[PDB]
This record gives sequence, structure tokens and C-alpha cells, in this order.
Amino acid sequence: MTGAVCPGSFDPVTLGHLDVFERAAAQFDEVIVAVLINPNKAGMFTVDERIEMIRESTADLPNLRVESGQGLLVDFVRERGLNAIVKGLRTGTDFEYELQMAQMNKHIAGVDTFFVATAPAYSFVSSSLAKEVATYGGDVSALLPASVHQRLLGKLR
Amino acid sequence: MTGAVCPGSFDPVTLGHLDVFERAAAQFDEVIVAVLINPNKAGMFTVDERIEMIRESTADLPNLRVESGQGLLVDFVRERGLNAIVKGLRTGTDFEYELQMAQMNKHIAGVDTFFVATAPAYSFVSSSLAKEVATYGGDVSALLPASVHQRLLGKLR
Amino acid sequence: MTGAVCPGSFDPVTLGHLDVFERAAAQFDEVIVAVLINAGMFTVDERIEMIRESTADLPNLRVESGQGLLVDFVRERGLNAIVKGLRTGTDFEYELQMAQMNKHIAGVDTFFVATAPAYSFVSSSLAKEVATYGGDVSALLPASVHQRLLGKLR
Amino acid sequence: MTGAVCPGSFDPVTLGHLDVFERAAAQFDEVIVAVLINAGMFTVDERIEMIRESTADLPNLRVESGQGLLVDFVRERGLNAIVKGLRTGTDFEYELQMAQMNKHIAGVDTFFVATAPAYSFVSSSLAKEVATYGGDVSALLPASVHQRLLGKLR
Amino acid sequence: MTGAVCPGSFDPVTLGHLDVFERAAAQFDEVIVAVLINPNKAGMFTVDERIEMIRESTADLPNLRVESGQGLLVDFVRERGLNAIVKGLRTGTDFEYELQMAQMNKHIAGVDTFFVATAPAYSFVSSSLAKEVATYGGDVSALLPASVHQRLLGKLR
Amino acid sequence: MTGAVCPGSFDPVTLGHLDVFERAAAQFDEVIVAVLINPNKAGMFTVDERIEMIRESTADLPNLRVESGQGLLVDFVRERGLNAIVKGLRTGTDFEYELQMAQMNKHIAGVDTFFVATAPAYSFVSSSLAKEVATYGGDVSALLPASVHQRLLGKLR
Ligand SMILES: Nc1ncnc2c1ncn2[C@@H]1O[C@H](COP(=O)(O)CP(=O)(O)OP(=O)(O)O)[C@@H](O)[C@H]1O
Ligand SMILES: Nc1ncnc2c1ncn2[C@@H]1O[C@H](COP(=O)(O)CP(=O)(O)OP(=O)(O)O)[C@@H](O)[C@H]1O
Ligand SMILES: Nc1ncnc2c1ncn2[C@@H]1O[C@H](COP(=O)(O)CP(=O)(O)OP(=O)(O)O)[C@@H](O)[C@H]1O
Ligand SMILES: Nc1ncnc2c1ncn2[C@@H]1O[C@H](COP(=O)(O)CP(=O)(O)OP(=O)(O)O)[C@@H](O)[C@H]1O
Ligand SMILES: Nc1ncnc2c1ncn2[C@@H]1O[C@H](COP(=O)(O)CP(=O)(O)OP(=O)(O)O)[C@@H](O)[C@H]1O
Ligand SMILES: Nc1ncnc2c1ncn2[C@@H]1O[C@H](COP(=O)(O)CP(=O)(O)OP(=O)(O)O)[C@@H](O)[C@H]1O
Ligand SMILES: CC(C)(COP(=O)(O)O)[C@@H](O)C(=O)NCCC(=O)NCCS
Ligand SMILES: CC(C)(COP(=O)(O)O)[C@@H](O)C(=O)NCCC(=O)NCCS
Ligand SMILES: CC(C)(COP(=O)(O)O)[C@@H](O)C(=O)NCCC(=O)NCCS
Ligand SMILES: CC(C)(COP(=O)(O)O)[C@@H](O)C(=O)NCCC(=O)NCCS
Ligand SMILES: CC(C)(COP(=O)(O)O)[C@@H](O)C(=O)NCCC(=O)NCCS
Ligand SMILES: CC(C)(COP(=O)(O)O)[C@@H](O)C(=O)NCCC(=O)NCCS
Repeated sequence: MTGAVCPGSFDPVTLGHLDVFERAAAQFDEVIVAVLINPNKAGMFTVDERIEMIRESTADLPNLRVESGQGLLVDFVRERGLNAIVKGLRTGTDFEYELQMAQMNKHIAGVDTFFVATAPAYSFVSSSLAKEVATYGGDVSALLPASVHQRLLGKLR
Repeated sequence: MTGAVCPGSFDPVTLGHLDVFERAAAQFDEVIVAVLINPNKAGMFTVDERIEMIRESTADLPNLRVESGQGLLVDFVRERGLNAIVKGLRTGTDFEYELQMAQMNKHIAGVDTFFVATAPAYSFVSSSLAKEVATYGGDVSALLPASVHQRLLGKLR
Repeated sequence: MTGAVCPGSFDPVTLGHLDVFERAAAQFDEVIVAVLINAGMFTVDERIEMIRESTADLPNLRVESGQGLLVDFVRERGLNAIVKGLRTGTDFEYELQMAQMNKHIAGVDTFFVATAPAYSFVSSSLAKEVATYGGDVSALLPASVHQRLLGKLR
Repeated sequence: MTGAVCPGSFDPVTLGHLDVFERAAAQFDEVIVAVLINAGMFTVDERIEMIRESTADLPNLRVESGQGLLVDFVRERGLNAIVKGLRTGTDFEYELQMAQMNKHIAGVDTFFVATAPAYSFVSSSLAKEVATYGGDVSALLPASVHQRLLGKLR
Repeated sequence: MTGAVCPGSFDPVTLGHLDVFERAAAQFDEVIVAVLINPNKAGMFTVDERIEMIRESTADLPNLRVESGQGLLVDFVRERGLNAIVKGLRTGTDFEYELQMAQMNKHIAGVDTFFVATAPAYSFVSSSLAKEVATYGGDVSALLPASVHQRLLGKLR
Repeated sequence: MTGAVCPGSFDPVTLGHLDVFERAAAQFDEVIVAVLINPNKAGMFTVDERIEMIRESTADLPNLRVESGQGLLVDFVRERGLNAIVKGLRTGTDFEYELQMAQMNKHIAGVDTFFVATAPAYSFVSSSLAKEVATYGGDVSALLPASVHQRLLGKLR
């Protein structure tokens, strides 16, 4: 029974994230999206709002489930009987940074990490940049799933 | 049901490669190692030699097989009913180059690519560098599987 | 009637920035320097002031403060090009995403120029940090800014 | 009377190149595409030909072959700007050295533009390699080049 | 006669750092480890603790001494009659950032910087990441010298 | 007695190289410039011509000597009782490539590598680009030492 965990804050989930979810779900028997809460940086959406937006956007992925998590990511992964993390990468800079975390995670817990390259169309999309653009009235509707931009309107007003 | 292809020239396979094979075999139901041959440029080892060296050092991986091929990698993958490539990466430079190839491969054939970070211990190991060092008498024993080391020194002499 | 906008915080403006201004003014009929009001050592007005003195010899350049989306600043003045300097591959990877976002949302393009070799290590932040602990940044900043920097720390 | 030169081997010209041509023509009064005669699949004349057909709708652009120093090509036509597309940070680091060399020896500046996201993975060499082994590169090349590519391999 | 300064916050020193100290001490007549303190932001360990942890794990290096400092690194270096900084680097990203600092340091004070590549085994080790992993219960024992591990777990509790 | 080897083809030596030589000679009791011959790529200048140009350019560095070398670099270094290599770096890309060679050299022979950042003024200078520019009539006189550009005129005519 194969599987992997896709970690992130997803505040909010973007089409870049969604593309990674779809690609992981096509290759693993199960995927768990882990919505990670930092009590320092309270973002725009609550953890429940983020989970709901991810579930709506992944409605057609039957082997994908979404949960919140806290603490050590590798503990979250092992607690669920898995030992793989899947993450999207956009740049070589991203790779150099994630490489250190991947090696640390494999060292401390034997959990592996599989990376996928961003889809070309979403290479410049990030939750943070989309929010910043939207805050000043930019149209990011083509960068976010449908279930998100509606809720994003509400938060900005 | 789930599966991946691990491609390369493997001339010869290194411990860096074997680490990637082992990690792929742990996460996918089957792995096929694709020894890709350019029919116009010969390398150091024959196809038979390349395949034998990989088989000898992967005997403990029951769900891994080894095959040679040529032409487009995505055709090799799809012909076998698979849809995933797994590749190791050492550097950000590697990632930027492989990103292009992975995006092209997804574009023309819908085949996805999963990258894994090199094991720290083997981060500087490459077939080409190991051959070059060995050519001038350097000690590469701890970098190559036993199935490879004496076959390499044999070629060199 | 070509034109480009050179955006930044410019706190203060360095010779590195000035070099980009000069090169942009040489290739576009009109250049506007956009001081984006956001950290901070100088007032937006002093920044603008400091840029204005360093740029006296450039007839087709002017300096304006800005708020909100950079692409709105650019389009509201009838332009659709941004010119920015780059020092490193890391800079490029970061800037590429903003460039692509800006083109996507507003059709504003971005042209990058390589740093002058002499100014490869110059940044507003590093120049401040070094001047803070008494280091000589004279050769890195416009004469204009150099005095106002010494007096801002004294 | 602004202007820029877009240099390359263009063998063949890709939609990635075309996108840069379009963006350069939008910001400079005059753009010259320089086909530098140096590997090779198409003749310099076909390359030039193939670029000319893809660029019909751009009135301020022309296509010329070139030999020797790029900066001499640029200056001999009265210009001192080069426009080139960049995909990656690795590209930038390589191109930065040539940009700085070109500025040093001839005072010719270089403006870089970020690849369009859709064409991030498109290169002349990769498109050829894939078309060689039967892959469909239709959506990546101009309709002009696409037929001449199919007939060049058949 | 020849000498170098190895600077850092060392909060705490890691095996990655100690590897750099050892390699510097092998190549220069003397090495001074400079524990640079920001008087406005405290870290996890006091200056006394930082110095003690480094001394305890460098006892076998007769030509290495440890001192704290603050303000400009180049003043610390020149005051001691030296003219060289030695720093470890892990990534190309690190190199691009440190290049700027090294060129500035040479510009303002004529002080040169020599970089050394990280040991492969410690390529993913950083004080900050080790603290973060330890904070959430991860096993960082093989990444830190013995002089550090129990002092860190003590702080955390 | 401290020391390091500065390897390269130096065909011809540039001011970028010279800057590295000067900086190594300021920090090590002795520096050996190793002019490495590849029988495949016969460059523009013979090995003796290159050594002569380097000696003339380093005339004021009394602790620097110049020799030709072949074979494994780490053997060259150890044969002369040293165990350090000094190399200049221009870019993060250069660092990622040299990092692998440095780790390999330390693995196979215990020889370390110290890198220095390029001087800002010479960041875009390389022997290959200077030759290419000069070949088509570009003025590279400000990029090369005096003892070189004269000989470079002769070779081009
Ligand atoms: N356009 C895109 N394509 C592919 N992957 C992407 C992507 N945008 C983001 N990702 C990936 O999705 C991960 C999770 O995204 P987010 O949750 O929004 C960032 P975060 O980890 O919560 O905060 P951070 O910025 O401090 O790292 C990122 O770390 C990145 O790996
Ligand atoms: N030390 C290492 N750790 C992890 N992966 C490695 C590795 N060394 C090589 N690899 C991977 O193994 C792949 C195949 O290596 P080789 O067969 O030796 C040369 P290649 O097949 O021509 O690779 P390339 O053309 O994709 O660059 C590399 O592309 C790289 O992805
Ligand atoms: N030495 C240099 N040469 C060429 N361009 C430079 C340069 N230094 C900076 N620039 C460019 O000019 C822009 C403006 O820089 P500044 O606004 O003064 C500081 P900043 O790095 O932008 O702050 P930030 O990182 O917090 O956003 C930079 O973002 C960069 O694009
Ligand atoms: N997808 C893309 N988007 C934007 N610009 C691109 C691009 N692909 C290529 N370019 C730019 O257009 C230039 C011309 O490329 P080409 O001449 O066709 C192949 P090349 O990479 O230059 O060959 P070479 O590497 O052997 O020198 C590239 O050097 C690059 O600067
Ligand atoms: N695993 C490793 N291998 C080699 N060198 C390392 C290393 N980890 C850290 N270093 C080096 O040791 C230096 C000091 O590390 P630390 O004191 O922990 C944070 P720092 O002092 O704030 O570094 P920085 O500000 O220069 O980025 C780093 O700058 C880096 O050069
Ligand atoms: N401008 C510069 N500043 C600092 N260091 C430089 C430099 N130009 C070159 N170097 C360094 O000097 C070394 C030797 O230079 P060269 O001998 O000319 C290259 P090479 O190793 O002979 O051939 P190669 O290009 O196949 O690597 C380079 O590997 C590089 O480390
Ligand atoms: C949330 C994240 C995955 C951030 O990485 P990301 O930016 O790729 O999403 C990382 O911070 C994390 O793993 N948090 C859980 C705590 C942890 O395991 N830290 C140690 C990572 S080596
Ligand atoms: C280009 C490459 C060397 C890379 O794959 P490999 O290093 O794993 O063998 C080659 O073997 C391959 O993957 N396929 C053969 C030609 C091809 O597939 N070209 C399209 C790459 S997008
Ligand atoms: C100010 C700046 C240009 C960054 O400039 P800087 O790198 O000089 O700090 C960028 O942060 C910006 O555009 N701010 C205005 C708000 C905006 O346009 N956000 C969307 C960026 S895609
Ligand atoms: C042709 C090109 C622009 C490279 O273009 P390309 O990346 O598209 O192949 C470059 O090789 C060139 O300028 N050739 C002409 C000779 C020259 O100018 N050499 C000095 C470069 S600094
Ligand atoms: C910026 C830095 C953190 C880097 O040095 P460090 O990481 O080795 O401690 C700092 O401690 C330092 O080197 N000096 C203190 C301020 C300074 O020197 N600024 C000038 C750097 S060019
Ligand atoms: C000549 C050089 C130093 C090239 O590196 P460089 O480009 O930095 O000069 C390298 O090829 C070399 O070391 N040649 C000697 C043979 C050798 O030792 N090869 C193994 C290097 S790990």
C-alpha cells in the first residue's frame, strides 16, 4: 500500500498546489494533504477554512484526504504508516533549500521526499504573492481554484 | 499497479544510483531501471556489462527489473503502461536543467517526473567523475558497488 | 514615445541603482523612478530628494512616490515596461516570478539589466549596516547621499 | 529613435524566441534579429527565412545574418542595446558574463527578459531532439517552422 | 605568522562547524573562532555557553582559540593583525550571498575570505534547523558534538 | 610550513587569475601554480609559454612558483608535501560544480580546497572569452596582464 504526505500551510491553496496534488494522487495509492499550523503566523484563513478549500478543489481525487497537523512533520507521516513526503518545486533556489530539509527528514526518521517540478503555467504562483496582488485589486482568479477566489473576495472586503 | 522508471546511461552504476533505486523501490510497486543507449556513441561498458552490474547490486530488491532502451524515454515508459520517471538530483543546477526535461516530457506524453535528493554521502559521485579519477589512479572503491569496482579497473588496464 | 519605470525602495539610492537609471535613460525616451512606500531609514521624501540630486544630468528621468500595485503605477502613467537591475542568479529566480505575475495581471513587461561589475556587492541594506558600524561606503554611494548618510548617523 | 538587437542561432526559431521578439518590438522603435552564423540543422538563409515568416505582423522588426563580434554587428547599425530571453538562474549567470564583457569592450548594454511561463521548457535543441525521435512539438514552434521541420526530417 | 578567523553565531556549534575549524587549523598557523554577538537580540545560548561548547570540542586543536566579538567582522580580524576569514559553504545560494559580503569586506578593509565546501555528511546541518528539529523532539545526536547535545535538550526543557 | 596549489590551464593567464594568485600568496607560506596539460585540447599557448607568462605576471610574489603538471591533481599536491588547493570562483554555478570536485579530492586523498570569490572588476573575465573576443578584434588589454597581451597579438597575426 503506497502513499505520501503533501505538507504546507496552503493559505489559500493555489492551482500550483492543486497540480501537485493531482500528480501525487495519480502515482500513490493514497495521498494525505497536511495543513500545517504555525501559532506564530496566523494567516488569512483558519485551518478549517483551508481544509475545506482543499477538499472542494480535490473533489475528483478519491484517494486524497486532507488533515491538519502540528509538530514534527516526520512524526505526522510515520504515525499514518507512511514514509514519503511529496512537494512541488519552482526554482533551483527552492531545490537547494528543500534538499537540506529532505536530507534532515531522511536522517532523523527514514522518511523520504519526492519532488515534482511546477507546471509551466503556475510557475510564478504562490499563496503569498496571490494574496498580495489580490489585496491591491489584482485579478488572480486564473491562478486559484474556483472554491477559493469566492472566499478570498469575502476576506478582503 | 504503481510503478516508475529510473533512467540513465549507468556507465557504470554508482552507489549514488543504487541509493535512488532502493528509495524508488520502497515507494512504488515496481521499478524498472532503463539503461538508455546511444547507438552512435559507445561508452566504457557494453549493455550486457551495464545490466549485469546493476542486477548484481540490486538482488535484494524483489520489485526491481533492469532493461535497456533507446530513443525517447517517454515511449519506453508508456509502452510499459507506466507514467512516472524517478531521478536523483544533486544540485540546484541539476534541478534547473531537469525541470526543462520533465516539463517537456509531461507536455509531449503526460509522463510525470519525481526527483529525489541525493544521499549526502554520495553527493559528489558521478559515473563520469569516478571514471576520470580511476583513469588516473585515484581510489574510488567506496563510491561504487562491488559489482563495478574491479570491472572498471579491468577496463582501464 | 518609449518609456520605462525603475521601481524600488531606494533607502538610500546606491551607485548601483544610479547605474541602472543611467542605462535605462539611455535606451528609453522616458524613465520614471518609482519610490515604493512600504523597514526604513530615510523618509520617502528624502529618498525622492536623494534620487533627484543624483540624477540631475538625466533629462528624460523623473522621480515619483508610489503606493499599491506597481503595475497600476506603471499603467496609470501610460507605460507597460519595468526596468530592474540584477546581481545574481538567485535575484533572477526571485524576480522572474514577480515579472511573470506582473505580465499576467496587467500585461506589464520587465527588462532586467546585469549589475555593473564594480557594484556587484552594493546593496542599500549592506551599505547601511557597514556605515552603522563605521565602515567607509564613500565609493559606493552618490556624493549627495554620502553626506546625508553621515549626518543621518551623527 | 530607440532600438535593440535580438541575437541567436535560432535553429530553428521557437515560440519562445518569437515571444521575445514581440516583447522587444513593443518597447523599442526598431528591432533587428541577428542570426549569428557559427552545430546546425537549418541553413542560415532558411533560419532567416523562418524568422521572417513568423514575424510578418511586426512592422518595426527585421532579420539579418551576422559574423564576428556581436557588439560590432550592433554598433555598425547604430545601436547599443541587446535584448535576450532568460529561462533560468543558470542562464542568467552565464549571460551576465557575456553582458558585462560586451559592455566593457564596446559600451553595448544588454536587457534580459524572463521567459513566458508557457515556454519555460522550450529550446531549439530540445525541440529538435524530441522531433527527431517522433515527438510532437507542434504547440512549441511557429506554424511556419513546424512544416519545414517535418519535411526536414522526412 | 599565518592565520584566519572563523566567524559565526555558533548558537550552538555543530559538527559542520567543527569540520570547518579543523580544516582551517590544518592550513593556517593559527585560527581564531569569532563568536559574533548581536547585543540587541539574544539567542538560545549565552556567550559563555557558546564558547564553552566550542572549546570542549576543539581541545585537540592546539592552534585554535575562541573569542566573542560584535560590530564589523573586519575590525575584529584586523585588530588581531590578521587579514583572512574562513567560512564553510553548503550551496550555490550560500555562495552568491557570501560573495557579496566577501567583496564588501575586501573593499572596506582589505580582508580576504576563503571558503570551504561543507563535508558531505553534514551538508544539511545548520544550527537553526537542528534547534527546530530538536524543539519538536527529533533526534539530532549525530549532528552535534557531545559538548552540545545535552545542553541543547536541557534548554529545550 | 603552510602552502597551497593553484591549478588551471591558464591559456593565457588573466587578471582574474592573477588576483587569486596574489591573494593566495598573501596567506600561505608558499603557493605553487600548476599549469595542467590536456593532450586532447591543445590550446593557444604551449605549456612553457603559459608558465613564462605566469612567472612574468607574478614577478613580485616571491613565495609563488610555477610548474607544469599532469595526472591526478591530488597526487601533484601530495608529492610536494602539501594538502590544499586554492581556486577562484565567479558564480554559484561554478561553486556547485567545484564543490563536487572538492569533495571528491578530499575523499580520495585528504586534500582540501579553499575557494576565493572573484574580484568584482574581473568577474566576467575568462581565458576562453578573452581569446574569443580578441580573435575578432576586441580590446581585452585591460583584462590581461601586460606580459600576455603582447604575446596574444603575435599568436593572432
Ligand atoms: N506554483 C507551485 N508549483 C508547485 N509547487 C508549489 C507551487 N507553489 C507552492 N508550491 C509548493 O507547495 C508548498 C507549500 O506551499 P505553501 O503552503 O503556500 C508555503 P509554506 O510552507 O506554508 O510557507 P513558507 O513560505 O514559509 O515555506 C511550497 O513549499 C512549495 O513546495
Ligand atoms: N550521486 C547521485 N545521487 C543521486 N542521483 C544521481 C547521482 N549521480 C547521478 N544521479 C542520477 O542518475 C542519472 C543518471 O546518471 P548517469 O547515467 O551516470 C549520466 P546521464 O544518464 O547522462 O544523466 P543525464 O543525462 O540526465 O544528466 C543522473 O541524470 C542523475 O539524475
Ligand atoms: N548593485 C546593483 N546593481 C544593479 N541593480 C541593483 C543593485 N542593487 C540593487 N539593484 C536593484 O535595484 C532594486 C532596488 O533595490 P532596493 O530597493 O534599494 C533594496 P531591496 O533588495 O529591493 O529590498 P528588499 O529585498 O527588502 O525588497 C533591487 O531590488 C535590485 O533589483
Ligand atoms: N523559451 C525561451 N524564452 C525566452 N527566451 C529564450 C527561450 N529559449 C531561448 N531563449 C533565448 O533565445 C536565445 C537564443 O537561443 P538559440 O540560439 O536558439 C539556442 P542556444 O541555447 O543559444 O545555443 P547555444 O547554447 O549552443 O549557444 C537563447 O540563448 C536564449 O537567450
Ligand atoms: N554544515 C555546514 N558545513 C560547513 N559550514 C557550515 C555549515 N553550517 C554552517 N556553516 C557555516 O558556519 C557559519 C556560521 O553559522 P551560524 O553561526 O550557525 C549562523 P550565521 O553566523 O548567522 O551565518 P551567516 O549569517 O553568515 O549566514 C555559516 O555562515 C556558514 O558559513
Ligand atoms: N575572473 C576570475 N576570477 C577568479 N577566478 C577565476 C577567474 N577566471 C577563472 N578563474 C579560476 O581560475 C581557474 C582556472 O582557469 P582556467 O585554467 O582558464 C579554466 P580550465 O580549468 O583550464 O578549463 P575549463 O574551462 O574546462 O575548466 C578556473 O577553474 C576558475 O576556478
Ligand atoms: C511546513 C514545512 C513543511 C515548510 O516547508 P515548505 O515551505 O516546503 O512547506 C516545514 O516547516 C515543516 O516540516 N514543519 C513541521 C515541523 C518540522 O518537521 N520541522 C523540521 C523540518 S526538517
Ligand atoms: C536526455 C537523456 C540523456 C536524459 O535521460 P537519462 O539521463 O535518464 O538517460 C536521454 O537519455 C533521455 O531521457 N531520452 C532519450 C532522448 C529523450 O528522451 N529526449 C527528450 C528529453 S525531454
Ligand atoms: C516594491 C517592489 C517593486 C519590490 O521592489 P524592491 O525589490 O526594490 O524592494 C515590489 O514589492 C512591489 O511591486 N510592491 C508594490 C506592490 C506590488 O506590486 N505587488 C505585486 C508584485 S508582483
Ligand atoms: C551568438 C551569441 C550571441 C550566443 O547566442 P546564443 O546564446 O543564442 O547561441 C554569442 O556566441 C556571440 O556573441 N557570438 C558572436 C561572437 C561574439 O560576440 N563573442 C563575444 C561574446 S562576449
Ligand atoms: C552578517 C554576519 C552575520 C555574517 O558573519 P557571521 O555569520 O560569520 O557571523 C555578521 O556577523 C558579520 O560578519 N559582521 C557583523 C556585521 C558585519 O560585519 N557587516 C558587514 C558584512 S560585509
Ligand atoms: C584541471 C582541473 C583542476 C579543472 O578544474 P578547473 O576548471 O577548476 O581548473 C581538473 O580537471 C583536474 O583536477 N585535472 C587533473 C586530473 C584530476 O585530478 N581529475 C580529478 C578531479 S576530482
